[PDB]
Amino acid sequence: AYVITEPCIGTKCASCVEVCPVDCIHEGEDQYYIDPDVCIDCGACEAVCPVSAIYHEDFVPEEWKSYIQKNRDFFKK
Ligand code: SF4
Ligand code: SF4
Repeated sequence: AYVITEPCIGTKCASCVEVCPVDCIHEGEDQYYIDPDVCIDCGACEAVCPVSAIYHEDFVPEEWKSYIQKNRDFFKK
């Protein structure tokens, strides 16, 4: 699954929204949060993010693997 990280934070972004096949893009008020566990491993949202920052959970660096955990955790609650 593909997940947001850090160069995405920025008080009410709107791009990775009405594109996701399975509507698994959720706000953490400031920024969107992808449920990796609902995301069907596509590549649309990244291509849409006008920064290029959404990477595979595996690919996101260990420093930022914290966000993969957070993204997981958000909805596993
Ligand atoms: S488009 Fe990019 S910057 Fe915006 S919320 Fe999504 S991932 Fe974050
Ligand atoms: S990669 Fe696709 S399925 Fe996954 S969150 Fe992004 S748009 Fe949705």
